[PDB]
Amino acid sequence: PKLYYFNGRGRMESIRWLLAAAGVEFEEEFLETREQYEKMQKDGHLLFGQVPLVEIDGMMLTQTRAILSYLAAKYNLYGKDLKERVRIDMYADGTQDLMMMIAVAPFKTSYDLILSRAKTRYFPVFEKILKDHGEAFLVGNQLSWADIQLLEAILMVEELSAPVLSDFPLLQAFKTRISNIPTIKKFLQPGSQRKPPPDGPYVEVVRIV
Amino acid sequence: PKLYYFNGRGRMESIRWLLAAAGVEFEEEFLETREQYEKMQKDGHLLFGQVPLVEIDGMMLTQTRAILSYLAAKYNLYGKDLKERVRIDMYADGTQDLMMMIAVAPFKTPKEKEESYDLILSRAKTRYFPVFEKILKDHGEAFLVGNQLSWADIQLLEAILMVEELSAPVLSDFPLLQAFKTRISNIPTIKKFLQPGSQRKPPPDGPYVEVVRIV
Repeated sequence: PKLYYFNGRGRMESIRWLLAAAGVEFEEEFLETREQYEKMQKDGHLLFGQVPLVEIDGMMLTQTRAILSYLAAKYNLYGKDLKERVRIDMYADGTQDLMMMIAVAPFKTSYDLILSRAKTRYFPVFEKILKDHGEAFLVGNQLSWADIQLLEAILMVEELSAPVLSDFPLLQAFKTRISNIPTIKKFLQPGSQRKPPPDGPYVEVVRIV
Repeated sequence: PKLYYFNGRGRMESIRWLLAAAGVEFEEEFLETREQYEKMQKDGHLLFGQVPLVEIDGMMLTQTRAILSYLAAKYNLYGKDLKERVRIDMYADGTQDLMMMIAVAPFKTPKEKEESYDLILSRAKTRYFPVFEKILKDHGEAFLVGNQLSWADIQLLEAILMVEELSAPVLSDFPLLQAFKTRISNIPTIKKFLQPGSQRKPPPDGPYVEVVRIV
């Protein structure tokens, strides 16, 4: 893999996460300023003219959720059956939603709502999905790319309001046991590919391209 | 299947299309007003509390893109290999983008409305079509991915008509795509679904906006 995107989280972060959890080493190449983008464009790399771009298996993939489902299947993180995979995809969607609210929030002049939506909407669902089947994992007793989604979502909400999650026991226990999976652990250790929350001129590298 | 959603296009339209093209008969049940939604919610049907809802194979599937990929793979419209599938999925996402610009444009106020439509046109005429034109040119072929009807073809068509309704010319400058329209509109299942007494649903008007602001 060779990921192309900014030196920030955005739309790639969930991909880095999925790679990392797969135990797959990747290289990046940051879009710093304006000219870089216009070059990739006109060298025929960016399909519909927009990043992410992820060079992998000789192909230059380019639309976000497209790439996730290639990865998540290549490296066996989508279930066995369509019924398992649809549960994954469903979960993966909600989280995906939640995060993207956060990811886009810095560009405004919402956070208190994302909190209402996490505390009241998303977490309670995941909490009883874990409760109702007890199990260590979300779908079918195996590490699925949905678990990798939920965790990333948890810490992403946690970064805005750390308490947040106490009320959800099974989830606290989830966070622990999944953070302690070799690949996830290594990806969370201080000197990592993992990227920060959006700050200042992340927002303005991105407005300048 | 039993689709739940409004009596309008929105997020379900692309699902009805995919069902239709599969040669699969479906039943609907329209969300008319406020109370109906709050009932489905608290009877434990809506996972993260939001429609679409599509009852199928004994399961109550509920998040858009999650249902499309169940359908599109059950009824063999995703490729044979991951490399085909990802070409589908990549194409599926662009169209998906284009349409959802249109689908959400009615809920704005007027300057935004025009400024968005005229842009959707720029984006269709200058970004998405020219890409799909040469994908057809370069490989000549009748179909988008691997000489078979894939759910991407079903996506491109729906997108074409959807852009066409705003500005019918639009597409002259894309020969191969015109021909694309003709041949795919003439596939038995697509043909039937386009005949005037159909499940297919109209563009957003006023009312649709209103029912949807009132649930």
